[PDB]
Amino acid sequence: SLGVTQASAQWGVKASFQNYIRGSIANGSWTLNGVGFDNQQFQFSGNSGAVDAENKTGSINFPGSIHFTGHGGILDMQIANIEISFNGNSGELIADVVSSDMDGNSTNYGRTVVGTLNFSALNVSATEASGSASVSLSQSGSQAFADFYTPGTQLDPISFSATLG
Ligand code: HEM
Repeated sequence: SLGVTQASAQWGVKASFQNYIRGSIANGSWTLNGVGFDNQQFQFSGNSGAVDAENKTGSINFPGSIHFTGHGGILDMQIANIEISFNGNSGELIADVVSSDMDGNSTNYGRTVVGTLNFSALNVSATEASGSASVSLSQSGSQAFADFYTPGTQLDPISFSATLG
């Protein structure tokens, strides 16, 4: 097995969700704690995780949170501590999620699979790993989005790169 030296990931959650949050219906915004933003993608930076190159499995862990708000605080969605887990060319996007429904009632979903990953590219070597995957929304993710997206909806794709040591 190989440890992650430096990893980075790029994921916008969903472009149409960003535009909704910042648009004239939600009249909302987001705040970031330990996460950046560029190219309409949240920017994650991590130095932990491990990759079993022999078996092409791994987990790439990131700190940081995104906090979406809208509708005078009725919409309140937190996504934190994302993790890209892979086994072969499939995997899971895991995060800690707390979100509210349209009544403003919050649910702590805990640490949950937000989507299943299907990698279009996944490369692993002695010194690096990188990949890009489509993200298919999970049951818990659909509930966290207040049922506005159905399970299986395609979110933004996620990409990552990591040095390994
Ligand atoms: C008073 C509360 C709310 C109202 C009136 C409301 C209303 C709406 C409306 C009218 C749309 C369509 C927007 C468009 O197509 O441009 C929409 C989309 C959406 N809403 Fe809200 N909503 C509320 C709360 C919430 C909450 C609590 C969530 C939880 C995350 C949420 C998640 C979404 C999502 C995911 C979409 C789809 C955005 C997209 O097009 O990608 N909404 N909502």
